[PDB]
Amino acid sequence: QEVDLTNCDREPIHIPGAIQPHGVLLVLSEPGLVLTHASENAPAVLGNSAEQLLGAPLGHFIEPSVREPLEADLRSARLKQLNPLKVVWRVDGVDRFFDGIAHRHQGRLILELEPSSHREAVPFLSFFHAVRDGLSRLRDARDLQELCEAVVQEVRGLTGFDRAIIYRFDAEWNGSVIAEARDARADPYLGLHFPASDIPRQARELYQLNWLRIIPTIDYQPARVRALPGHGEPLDLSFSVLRSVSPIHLEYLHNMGVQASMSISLMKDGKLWGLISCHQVSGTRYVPYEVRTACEFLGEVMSSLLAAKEGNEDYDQRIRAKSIHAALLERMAREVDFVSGLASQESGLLELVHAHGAAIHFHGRTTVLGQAPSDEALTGLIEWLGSRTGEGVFCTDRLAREYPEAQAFQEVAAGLMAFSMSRGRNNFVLWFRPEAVQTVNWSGNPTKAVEFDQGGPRLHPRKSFELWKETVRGRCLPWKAYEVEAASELRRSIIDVALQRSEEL
Amino acid sequence: QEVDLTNCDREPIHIPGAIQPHGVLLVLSEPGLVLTHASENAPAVLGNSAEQLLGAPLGHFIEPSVREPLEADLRSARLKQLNPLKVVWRVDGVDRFFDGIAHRHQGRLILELEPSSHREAVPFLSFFHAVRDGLSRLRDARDLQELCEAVVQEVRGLTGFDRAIIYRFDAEWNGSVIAEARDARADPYLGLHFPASDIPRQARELYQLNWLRIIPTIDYQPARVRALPGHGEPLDLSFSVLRSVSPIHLEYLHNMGVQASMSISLMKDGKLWGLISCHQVSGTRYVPYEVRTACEFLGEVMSSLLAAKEGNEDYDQRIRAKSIHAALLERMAREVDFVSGLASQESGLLELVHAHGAAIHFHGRTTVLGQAPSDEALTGLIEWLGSRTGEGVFCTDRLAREYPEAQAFQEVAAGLMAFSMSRGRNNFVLWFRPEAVQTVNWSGNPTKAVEFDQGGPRLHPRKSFELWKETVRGRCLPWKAYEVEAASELRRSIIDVALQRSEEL
Ligand SMILES: */C=C/C1=C(C)C(=O)N/C1=C\c1[nH]c(Cc2[nH]c(/C=C3\NC(=O)C(C=C)=C3C)c(C)c2CCC(=O)O)c(CCC(=O)O)c1C
Ligand SMILES: */C=C/C1=C(C)C(=O)N/C1=C\c1[nH]c(Cc2[nH]c(/C=C3\NC(=O)C(C=C)=C3C)c(C)c2CCC(=O)O)c(CCC(=O)O)c1C
Repeated sequence: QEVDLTNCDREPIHIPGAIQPHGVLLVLSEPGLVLTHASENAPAVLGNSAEQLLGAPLGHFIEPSVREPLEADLRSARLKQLNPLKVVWRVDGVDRFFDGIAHRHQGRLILELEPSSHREAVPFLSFFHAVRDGLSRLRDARDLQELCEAVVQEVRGLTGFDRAIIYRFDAEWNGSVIAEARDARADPYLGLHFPASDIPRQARELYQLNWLRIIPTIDYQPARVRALPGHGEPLDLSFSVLRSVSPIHLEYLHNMGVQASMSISLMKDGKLWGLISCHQVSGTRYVPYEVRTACEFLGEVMSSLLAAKEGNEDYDQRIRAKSIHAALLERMAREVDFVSGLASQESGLLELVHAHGAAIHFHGRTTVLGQAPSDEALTGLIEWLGSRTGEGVFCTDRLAREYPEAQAFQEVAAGLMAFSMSRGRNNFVLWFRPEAVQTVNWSGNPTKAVEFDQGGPRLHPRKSFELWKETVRGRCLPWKAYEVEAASELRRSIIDVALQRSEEL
Repeated sequence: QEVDLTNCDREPIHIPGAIQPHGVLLVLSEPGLVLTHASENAPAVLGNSAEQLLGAPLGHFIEPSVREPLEADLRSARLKQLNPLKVVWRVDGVDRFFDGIAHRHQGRLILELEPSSHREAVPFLSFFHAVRDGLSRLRDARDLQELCEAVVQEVRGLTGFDRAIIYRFDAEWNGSVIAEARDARADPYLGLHFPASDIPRQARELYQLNWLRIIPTIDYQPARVRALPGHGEPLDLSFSVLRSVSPIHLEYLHNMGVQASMSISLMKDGKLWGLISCHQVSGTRYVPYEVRTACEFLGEVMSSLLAAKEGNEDYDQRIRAKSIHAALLERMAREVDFVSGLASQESGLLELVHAHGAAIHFHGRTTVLGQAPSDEALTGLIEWLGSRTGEGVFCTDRLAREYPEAQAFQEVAAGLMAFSMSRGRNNFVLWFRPEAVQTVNWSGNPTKAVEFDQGGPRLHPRKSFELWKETVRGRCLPWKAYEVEAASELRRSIIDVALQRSEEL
């Protein structure tokens, strides 16, 4: 299987067929630039019913002097750079001014107008210091905490959001507010863990594609998108600025007491690393696209810089383990029975991967070594490995997640790292580890992270986001990066001296 | 001792006591205030002569509303996130505006003032957009050829230089132009190679620490950094931006017919990996600090991607290899004599590293697969001890370097990929490659450059930079690092079946 979706992961956030009403979404034909769809809030904002617009060339509605550069651009395929377009819409004799945001996706050409007349507006002065200084600050960050610390201060500053945090995912996609800047109005979340389920899978993948979103108000009545016939196929809105969002997330922000929000994907290695996340606790926030893409730009600068600073590292040990490996290989090098010459090095063996126990099943015939008793349970643990995969270095910090019968044992208070000495898969090498107790602070009860309706099958978000002390058990400490290099390394040398043994008949 | 300094690794280019004069170098006491050094070209740039300037405190000549934030700024511990400084100079009744570039080095505070051109909204918005878009273009580079191409186009875009190239060092600290964007009317340096003696060691070392230098004109007059008595210790000007470059280099640049110069260090692994080099072939090039460090920032991001994008090189042959190797992994199952399992798909085994000969020496008996040396291949097969495998893959394109008897057969094997199968080192796979004649475009006879004055004991650069072919004998076509990879992978996979086979009989 492997994944293994829950109820939340089954929603299609991408094709709601409705948008946020504060500005208009059109799709143009190519090469006609003819309005094929138009969202029904068109009069409200533009001056025309959808009726009037469906099936006209676009140049009909544009003030004749700015017709040329706009067409010339829309037809460019260098588009995402050209944004934001200047659009002037002329009803009767009156001119309205919008920012055009255009993109092509799944064969359509979408254009979204946001009013740039009646504005929030950002004094260029501090727009200038944010992207000019901001860049310099980030680049001068000494460690991972200073980078985070700078990016939330700069973004907040440029946007005047009440709260703006850094949320960092973990290996199961649980969250964690590892940096924060705010105005004493908002309750500090620095520290709180959130469940994986707050940002479900169909979201998280969308967000790896579209690195920026903004909800200026949770209170709107979505605008349906009209078409003219032939195109009742639900239009794909993955890259719409104005796409309407899942209403249980509107309800979630409502249970969180935030009135507008905005976030930005952080990427390390083209998988979602974290989020910059911004809340207005009270009052809508209509942030102009320029200031959006300025903030978006500052996440891309952090993203492109995480690998440097989060490489504050630990390259020692690594040199230590590289030197424990040198000794062990030497022992086996020299006994004619290396299994018995490996476990004769209980220290170097235990200390290669930082384990508190270890085991060697070889031609029979278990020999245990450190502090991990099992024995009558170790037999279950072994043959369990041989069955369906366990090749190469298995590795888990919660052996009840895979082998649910380890909860019965010491648990990952004997945590596993293992592999087979050969491909025939009959001789293994194990590794066990104590428990990491660790009381963890949640935002609300995790186990009631989803509440249900009447009477109804319908999912609502939780109500309390108050702190909630959980003590997590089975999980041990993580198997760090190098610790799993030195397993395959030791695997590769167990194979060499074994190969040289038999070459010696 | 490693390096090994010819005649140029002496001249202390870091204490010339003179500056490129288009700006003013200052040295301020601390706590704040009061100047002890002043470049003599003070009055050209700034009104006042360096004798009115010497001894007085800075804020005396600064417009008053500007004077507190500035001395609050020149104290801050970390001024690198501050540059450029808003310095407003009030000579007579007029204000003149300068970029201030601040830095502390060897207990001394330096302030160099370039002239500033006042930042306006519309042109900044385009500058921001271009750093923002050139940045993603680096991120999205598939391979190193792409990553480089991006860099020089973007740097050029932002700067208006005639040429930007990417200059890569080899093992001897020689050079080669490996990517190039340029206005076409100026001569094309792509492909060229330059002797290790245009950038002597103390210059490479200096650029290892300071990553950006700009010579906006090569014909200029070095304003001397004058001072106050008691403060005559030579001025450590390494982290200066005005620091007058060493004179022989300026002859290098006139003689190269280049009028303005800019360069940026790239780092891979803390060693100096290459540069991004920039040239104005007719005209000057004064590039404001902001635009300047925004290219250095692209230089950081470039270096931080060297290793990833390069591993993705040949991302079509890698597939092939993976596929041929898949093929050999299994034809070594149908036959219990896995050796002939390789020798059947010898058309394979040879295309796996694009070798035209091979040799398998297994249990004392050897078999030969392509054009190979005489059956006294018992040569290299015995020849090795230090390096030699140990394990794993050994690899050359000058076998008659390490193992001189190969001069005999260097027309059927002047290169050699070989590894040893067992820790015993009785078993080897060997791959051969013939001598390839190979022609190497230098930039005018590289045996020169090491040139003297009259000859008086002064140093002088070359004179003709014209395409000087070298013809490199005794070598084979270089081994692609994905070929060594394929050979490494193959070796470990032969070991797994040499184990599995013996173990199970
Ligand atoms: C059954 C599913 C859901 C439950 C239960 C729930 O509580 N939310 C569910 C679905 C859901 N969430 C989102 C989008 C989303 N979620 C978050 C979560 C957080 N915001 C924060 O500030 C913090 C902690 C500091 C967390 C953990 C965010 C940021 C987002 C992005 C939207 C935004 O920034 O406003 C979706 C997708 C909505 C969409 O249309 O894209 C869904 C279905
Ligand atoms: C006797 C020593 C020298 C000889 C001979 C010579 O030719 N130069 C010598 C000394 C020297 N050079 C530099 C600075 C420098 N040199 C280069 C070389 C190149 N620029 C190019 O475009 C290419 C190829 C196309 C080459 C090979 C560079 C790039 C630099 C860096 C400065 C810059 O780019 O403008 C120094 C140090 C000068 C200083 O004062 O900082 C010295 C001592």
